[PDB]
Amino acid sequence: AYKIADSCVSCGACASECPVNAISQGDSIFVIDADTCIDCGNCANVCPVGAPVQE
Ligand code: SF4
Ligand code: SF4
Repeated sequence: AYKIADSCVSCGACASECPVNAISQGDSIFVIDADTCIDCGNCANVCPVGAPVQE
C-alpha cells in the first residue's frame, strides 16, 4: 500500500477507479485506506501525475 502523496492535486479521478474504493479526500489531498488497499497498481496507473506513492 502507498499514499496519495503530495504530487496529488484534488482532481477526484481515482476514488471510483480503485477496485476496492479504498480512496477519498483525507488530509488535504486524496488519501488511501492503506489498510484496505492491496498493491494492485490501478490508481497508480490512472493518476495523471502518478501520485499513488507512499508515506
Ligand atoms: S493500488 Fe489498487 S487497491 Fe490500492 S488504492 Fe490503488 S487501485 Fe485501490
Ligand atoms: S488521480 Fe491523482 S491527482 Fe487525481 S485525485 Fe487521484 S491521486 Fe490525486
